Amino acid sequence: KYPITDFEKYLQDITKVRGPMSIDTFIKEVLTNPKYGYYMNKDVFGKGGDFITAPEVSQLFGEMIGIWCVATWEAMGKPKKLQIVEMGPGRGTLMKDILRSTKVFKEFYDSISVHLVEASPANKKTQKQNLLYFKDKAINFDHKTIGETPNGIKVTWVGKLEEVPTDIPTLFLAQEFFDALPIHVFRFSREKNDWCEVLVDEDITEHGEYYLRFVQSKGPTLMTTAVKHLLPEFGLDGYQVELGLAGLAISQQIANRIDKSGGAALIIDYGYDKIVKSSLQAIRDHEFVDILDKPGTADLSVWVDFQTIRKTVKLLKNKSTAIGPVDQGIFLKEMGIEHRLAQIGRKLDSNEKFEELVMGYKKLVDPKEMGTNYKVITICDKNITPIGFSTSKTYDDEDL
Ligand SMILES: Nc1ncnc2c1ncn2[C@@H]1O[C@H](CSCC[C@H](N)C(=O)O)[C@@H](O)[C@H]1O
Repeated sequence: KYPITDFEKYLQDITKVRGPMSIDTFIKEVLTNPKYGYYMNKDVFGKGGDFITAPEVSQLFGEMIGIWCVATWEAMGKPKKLQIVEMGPGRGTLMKDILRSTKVFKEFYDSISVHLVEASPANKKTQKQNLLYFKDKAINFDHKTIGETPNGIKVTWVGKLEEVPTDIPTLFLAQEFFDALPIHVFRFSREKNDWCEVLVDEDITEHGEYYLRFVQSKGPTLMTTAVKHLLPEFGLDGYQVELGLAGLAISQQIANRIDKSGGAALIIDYGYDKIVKSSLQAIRDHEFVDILDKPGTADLSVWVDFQTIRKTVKLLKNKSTAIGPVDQGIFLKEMGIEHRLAQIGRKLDSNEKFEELVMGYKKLVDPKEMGTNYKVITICDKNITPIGFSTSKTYDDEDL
């Protein structure tokens, strides 16, 4: 029943002055608020720790993504200068594997610089410690936003995608980035015969279980109207959908960058090839808990709607398209992960470590693990056929 947290008073205050906030604003606050945000504040004080993600399972993952970067660079026409952008790099482990594994491709390696987009100073710090070669001391950690890898590759940190240079061919990597973006939640009302938005308000009822509560907008909000052409037209009463508008905006930026200067994006996450009705989850101490249970104290994740991403891109009607999704297992095998598995494994010649390597491979590709839950979609030029998407479906209805 009790008691009220510092963050729940700040969030209850927003609702008093501005009225009930969106799920989007709510998640934006819980994750990215200074000083209460789940990222930046707490669960770090070092290299995170709780980062159990695909790159952290196996160098195999990073190496396959690296082969993809090189193969895609080849299909683009071996541009002399190439940007590699990672959205939400985490510890930097994925990027570290890529830069380690792609060094042998001399021509490729000489054309690349890296741009990491990252909002958390703590994750920024971990990424830099890792990845960077420090030649002299007396580095000012935040003011100097650029550094150099031990192999001389240039890495620049930025807070938003918008700050990355434009008019240079660019690869974009987003791995467990989209599931941490804010979403809006919409619900159909027969009474209004229109969509309403689920909002977060005060809870000052008698038996108010958590201080905050899920309310519903009266009329259709700005956001409902803005996205109405992506919401199902057919609506039973109370029918409810999540939409990651933050991610759609990012998808549009990427699609347009590719349209202007060329490139390709690789978006990897757990999600569905359909609109997602309900997925927003809050985990804490290895248990699922209520989204409104001490907000800030639990990690909020979403399952990614790959379908709306794809449509949203295509709806720009320029040189970019979106191909996918395909299952992570199918993608990784199609990139040659089993060849690398046996190449790396042959070198280990320690049998207990070999089993370690295989188990991480199984986690990545086996359907009962990450193999099917995780999926891959690409944003790219219509003219340049992507690498690793031979199993992608053709969506004849959406292609006009
Ligand atoms: N709105 C936003 N803009 C930029 N970075 C963000 C963001 N929201 C979250 N992030 C960052 O994205 C990452 C999400 S966690 C995923 C980390 C890494 N990809 C891995 O596989 O382990 C974190 O580094 C977090 O700080």
